[PDB]
Amino acid sequence: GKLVIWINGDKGYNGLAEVGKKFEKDTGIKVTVEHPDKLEEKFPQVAATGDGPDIIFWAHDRFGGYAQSGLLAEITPAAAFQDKLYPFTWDAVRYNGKLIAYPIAVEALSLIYNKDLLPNPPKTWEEIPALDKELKAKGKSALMFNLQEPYFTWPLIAADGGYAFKYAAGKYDIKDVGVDNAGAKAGLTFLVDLIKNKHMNADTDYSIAEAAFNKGETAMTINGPWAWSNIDTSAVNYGVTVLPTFKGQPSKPFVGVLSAGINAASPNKELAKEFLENYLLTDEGLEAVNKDKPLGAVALKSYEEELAKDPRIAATMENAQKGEIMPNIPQMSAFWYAVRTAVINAASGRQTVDAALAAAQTNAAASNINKAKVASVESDYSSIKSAALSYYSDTNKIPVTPDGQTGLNVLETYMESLPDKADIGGEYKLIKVGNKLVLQIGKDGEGVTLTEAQSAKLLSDIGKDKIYTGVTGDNFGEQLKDTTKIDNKALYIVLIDNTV
Ligand SMILES: OC[C@H]1O[C@H](O[C@H]2[C@H](O)[C@@H](O)[C@@H](O)O[C@@H]2CO)[C@H](O)[C@@H](O)[C@@H]1O
Repeated sequence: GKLVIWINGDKGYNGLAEVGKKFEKDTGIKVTVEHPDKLEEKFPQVAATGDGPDIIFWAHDRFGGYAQSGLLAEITPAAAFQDKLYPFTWDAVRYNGKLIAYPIAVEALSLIYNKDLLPNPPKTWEEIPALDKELKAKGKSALMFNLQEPYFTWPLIAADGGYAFKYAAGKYDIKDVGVDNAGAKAGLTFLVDLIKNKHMNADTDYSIAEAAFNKGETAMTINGPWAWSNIDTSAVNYGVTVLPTFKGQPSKPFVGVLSAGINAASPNKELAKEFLENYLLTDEGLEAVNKDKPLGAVALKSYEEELAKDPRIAATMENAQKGEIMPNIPQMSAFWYAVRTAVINAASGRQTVDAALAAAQTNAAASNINKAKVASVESDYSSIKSAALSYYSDTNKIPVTPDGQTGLNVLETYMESLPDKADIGGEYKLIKVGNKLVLQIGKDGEGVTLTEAQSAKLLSDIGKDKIYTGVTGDNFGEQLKDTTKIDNKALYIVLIDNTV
């Protein structure tokens, strides 16, 4: 018997491992705590039937996907243990009538601010620019937070009626997506403008935002309870308060319930159930984790009764109140992928706010991310093909990317938006292969990635004798099949069969 545990790297994995040590001491079973980057993505991908944990910790939104893919063991705690946790926390880990994980703690973002630099934190996003201009004169800045992750930007962007999927009594409608709207356009636009007006950098991420606030260089940050530990160790006298409003609308953070599920592939399901019920989810167990990095509002009633007295904890639940506990359906991964792409695309200037959000609304509504990427590539393909034929028609010349270069700058004056790279991976390029104009996607080592399912859909939607997986001079290699998978390789789609 053994237990490998996964938890994210911003959580108290050191404390959790202490708890691990106790369980080992009493049972002789080794507990290993790991914190691999992007664990919530690696888990269905390892899967987790290989180099995967017996127990996985994440916010509950990821778990419906897991359950649906059959990766999770059904948990069956007795009524007496269920009694120990707040009813609403079990609802976060209910999926299709079954319990599929143990709830641990309630996570909501708050505004964290420096009382010395900013004794009165702004109520509204709208005052951040002026606040920044003034702090800049002091060698400081107003706000830094992790821009790269939509978790952090969603509260602003969804403030005015935003949502992932509609909960019509009594179910989520997976084609009814609430990313795009007037509040989101205005919200996302505000972040882009902060960037353009040098009140924020497009590249600011978790580590950068955190180091800057804890070193007293930025007056405000946006984070969860797990971040308080490191600020305690710093010289900063910080307050934790309500997220700013925007256009009168309160921020609507998506609220996470940190949860521990059990790997369906684990031979150690029962030791895992013992570890979680009788070591972690006790006053001692959660205390050891919380001591390391604060959990937020824990699901355990007895310990939460004490934590609820913390004003930082009250601020958290105030933010959680104004927001919404995430859905846990499989389609959330597509939702987050959608918003992630949209914000980064907008913040860097790769799309307009409107185009970025129109795309997210589309991406979000797709079955899965892989399907979404293929649909996207079809759209690029369709636009480039049209443009290449329009070009060929107006100039009497076959459009081709210049030797030793990439990009479709050629049809630059023939398209609305110029596609740069495929969402399946790989920079776009126009080449000839004999008497054919061909769209090449990527290079060997910097190309596309495809599952069989993606391949099948592409072949069906684009047609036969179009898609090839290699080229030798002026002839084609193997054509794509519905069974082929591709790992980081170039791809080729004919645009014109006949350039006679
Ligand atoms: O940004 C998308 C991301 O949001 C949430 O992830 C949170 C997590 O819940 C927090 O505990 C903390 O680790 O920050 C993460 C954001 O970096 C969702 O749970 C996750 O599924 C989603 O991809």
